[PDB]
Amino acid sequence: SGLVPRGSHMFYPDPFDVIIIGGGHAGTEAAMAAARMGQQTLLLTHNIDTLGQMSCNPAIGGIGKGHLVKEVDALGGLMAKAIDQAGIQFRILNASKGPAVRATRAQADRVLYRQAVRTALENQPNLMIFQQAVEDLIVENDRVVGAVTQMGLKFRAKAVVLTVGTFLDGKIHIGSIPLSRRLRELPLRVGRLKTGTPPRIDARTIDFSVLAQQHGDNPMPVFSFMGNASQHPQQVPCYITHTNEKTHDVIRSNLDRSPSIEDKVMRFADRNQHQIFLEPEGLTSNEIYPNGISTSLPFDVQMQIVRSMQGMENAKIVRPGYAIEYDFFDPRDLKPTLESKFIQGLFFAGQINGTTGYEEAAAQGLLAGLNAARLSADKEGWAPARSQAYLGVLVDDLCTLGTKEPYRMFTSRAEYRLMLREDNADLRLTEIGRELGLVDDERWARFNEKLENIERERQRLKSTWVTPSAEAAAEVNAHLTAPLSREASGEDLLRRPEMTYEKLTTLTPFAPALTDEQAAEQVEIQVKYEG
Amino acid sequence: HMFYPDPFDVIIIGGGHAGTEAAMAAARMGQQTLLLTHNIDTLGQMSCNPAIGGIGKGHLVKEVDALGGLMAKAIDQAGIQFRILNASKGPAVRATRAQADRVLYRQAVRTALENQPNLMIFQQAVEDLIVENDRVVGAVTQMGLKFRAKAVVLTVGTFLDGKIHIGSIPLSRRLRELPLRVGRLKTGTPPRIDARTIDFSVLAQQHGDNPMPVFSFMGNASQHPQQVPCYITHTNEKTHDVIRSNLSIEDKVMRFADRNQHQIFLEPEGLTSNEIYPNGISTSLPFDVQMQIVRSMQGMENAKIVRPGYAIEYDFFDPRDLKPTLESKFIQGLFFAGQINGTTGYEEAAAQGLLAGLNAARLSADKEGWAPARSQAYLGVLVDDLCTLGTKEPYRMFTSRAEYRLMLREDNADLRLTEIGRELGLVDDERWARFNEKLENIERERQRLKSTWVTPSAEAAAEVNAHLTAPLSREASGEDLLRRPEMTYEKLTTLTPFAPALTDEQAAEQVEIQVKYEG
Repeated sequence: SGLVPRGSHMFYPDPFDVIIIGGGHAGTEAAMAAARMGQQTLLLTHNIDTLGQMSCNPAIGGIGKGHLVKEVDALGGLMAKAIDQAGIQFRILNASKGPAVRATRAQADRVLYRQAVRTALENQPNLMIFQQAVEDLIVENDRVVGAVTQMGLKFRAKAVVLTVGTFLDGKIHIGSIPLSRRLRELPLRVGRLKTGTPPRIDARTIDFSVLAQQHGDNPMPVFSFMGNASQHPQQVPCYITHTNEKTHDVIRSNLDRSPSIEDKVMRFADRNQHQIFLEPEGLTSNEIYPNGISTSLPFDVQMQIVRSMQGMENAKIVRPGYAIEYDFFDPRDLKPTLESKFIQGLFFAGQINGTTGYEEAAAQGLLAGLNAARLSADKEGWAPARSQAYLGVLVDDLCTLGTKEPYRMFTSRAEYRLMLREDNADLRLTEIGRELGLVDDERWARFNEKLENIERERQRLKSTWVTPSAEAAAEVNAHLTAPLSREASGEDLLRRPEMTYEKLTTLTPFAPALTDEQAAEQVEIQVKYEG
Repeated sequence: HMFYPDPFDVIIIGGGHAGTEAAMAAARMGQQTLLLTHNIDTLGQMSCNPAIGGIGKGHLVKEVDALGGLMAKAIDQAGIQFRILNASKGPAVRATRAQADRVLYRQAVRTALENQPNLMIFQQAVEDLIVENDRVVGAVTQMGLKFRAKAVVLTVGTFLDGKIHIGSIPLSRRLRELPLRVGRLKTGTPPRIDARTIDFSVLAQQHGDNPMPVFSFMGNASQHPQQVPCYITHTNEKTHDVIRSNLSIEDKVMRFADRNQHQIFLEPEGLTSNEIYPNGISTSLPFDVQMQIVRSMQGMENAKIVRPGYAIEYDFFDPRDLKPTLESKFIQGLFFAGQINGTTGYEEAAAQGLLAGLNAARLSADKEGWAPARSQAYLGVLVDDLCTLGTKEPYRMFTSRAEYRLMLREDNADLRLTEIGRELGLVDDERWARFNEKLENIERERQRLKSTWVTPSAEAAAEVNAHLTAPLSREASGEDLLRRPEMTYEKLTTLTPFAPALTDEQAAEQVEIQVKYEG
């Protein structure tokens, strides 16, 4: 018979304020954002068991990236808390260089990270998670009004965040869906992205005894303003090997066979051996992610590339490497709230916009979910200012230029920032966050206790003096470049290049030190860098 | 197209429950083994409810363990409720069953595979076999990489033609061109429910036994993680109303009287999961009917679905075209185990996986296979039945036919199979050492009971005829105060004329069983 029963081809009975399509990094922050603001939120994901998935290397943070994580955290997000649970090496980069430039980086255990994300989303009041791919949007008068799933089930919403998924495209490389059509038939400008993965290596087949180790910092960094280091699981080293000329010849013999290792070899000298960090995939995994050798070269070349390297002579590949190509849409077609200029109610976040980092995606997801929730409650959207946050710089660049600011530019431009350090993201953002509905009560309480600790200690330092012949003056002068010939406050002395907060508050007139270490640090930075 | 640099003795295709035991078996026998799976992160997946064991199933798991396999050890690590069924019914019929934590179970399985000497895992989909002279000689992956082997175990994969419902590989074509007989199997999963949306306060709880059972002969209870209850709700009049109109639970209401409330067990997907598996309402049914069935039940009026129920259809593979070793009659060196043979149970798959893997490894060492006998093991029952009938024995038949089996018990799978596993290279020193120890404690204890007596004219025969059921007639050996009901081992070995009570709980538990059922 010609009977098509279309029996799941129905409206869900309950409407939402916000629907999130996709559960990558962006959809995760968007869902958690809209829901913690109290809006009824739906998270549509094709696979609940891949929530928390990292597409490339298992790490979070570094230069620029770490900044975005701190900001996501300042605004009530999840990424920093998740990596505090899943993090298996923690390092501060540029630790001797001054605050605008320092960056936190952590290796993640893939399994702990999935668990941290999944369990956080499952316990989010106002959030329903539903496992389905999206077939299409429901649009009426240039306004989104809902989403249709593959199975035919339709959901009503006032606002929709589009993230990542099957509509984008996806073509795997080694060597249809009404949503794609709908978006293509708008004046949207399509690009192509070409991500890649290295082969994953079985750890039992690597000889680590010949390779250098790299440990995390001691004491351990914490990514979240709310964490402490006792939340971290067991810590492990990464080991290091290098590309050599044999590696480069293999690559060059195979260019015929289609941030690659091959692109790096074509563009670099030979005398420049590329560093390969053998990143553990987790504590309960024998797999290694060799950071530096992504290719779309065939498996046999990959094995030759691997076996040419020190320590790797007898190594075996567990998961082959490959390249992925996806469509994205030029983000200049978005408002700075991340709303589409073509469909009202529709917000774009993450790779849909042409970005690839986890952090860049989480920052956009937070913003998009915030503004979707705001629109569902008939409020105007928030667009962070360039001067307020790296999240502001990012979104501004996307909307104006179509593209993120390169990481190469980061060091140069940090000089004219410094108010945008990782370490003050809360002082820059937790207050707006609370007005927006993004900051919960634990964070609000701790933030204000910190804000008061800094004020109180600054005031104490401005009003505590040593006179140059006080009984305590010889103790003080011993820690000076030159003995005082005049009265100095705690703040006068702390502005001295040779003085630290920790040394100051060890001295009789200025003891005791603040026990709130985050406050202490911020007291020191404000004093030194007021100049 | 490219050849892999190193050749294998054995290739296992598919990492389901069959592939898992097949890979562990060949590899622990010392053969170089490849496991090809489409996804390493789904190793240890459970396609239906999150449980292991039960009637027949638990017998099979105990046999897997006796032969040095993984399934019993994995559920000991991941099991969040343990119960003995038919505990009051005598040993042939007693079965261990455990609810499983899905995440803990996958970890236990991936982790054991990743640390198995002689095994390489490789994430790729298979494209085809390599056949020369009606002999398998290797396999081709979808990216074009070719592996060489003397024996291949086929299990599960894209070649099986899986089509999902809510209301073409060269390997497919090759197998069809053989005179192999093809069937379609439809399996079903219920909707998965959000535990935050269910009122558990109005529902009865089911807890596991105390002390806790252990699946592995090599295990202890302190290996188990945190234990939790399942909750019971019930199908009702409103429920049968709903399945009526819109016409698994739908083929079980319209095949037995509506004067019956079906118990629905709310099974936890794990300790770190808010999802609930409602055992008893699987469906090919559409989502609308899924919501009405769910919401129509005590506890569940406000319940929300996280993952919709669906059905999948698969091809198998009439196993009447297999030898009792699980070798294909049409391609030499090719073994079939698990869902390819039309079985859906995890335990049935593991059992067949172990056999297919041992026989593929044997073939690769130019040795003869082992085809287990009906009277040896439930594994032999299952294979006999697949080979002869093309289907396993229906579970409703388990209980009658046990009368004719009696030596096939959970508790004695090691007695029946560990020496055989040893000889085949499947049993390790640690297990072999303990097995012989236990075997010895059983020997001495039945010796030191055929030769420890009591006469009516004896001092402690007054404390002995006191706890006894009938009046103490003539004289007796120690093998007699247990060979009669009411009188148990724990009771008997406290009474002073017999009071070195045996230190080995397992061997003691086996002395009781051995005497009390000898006649």
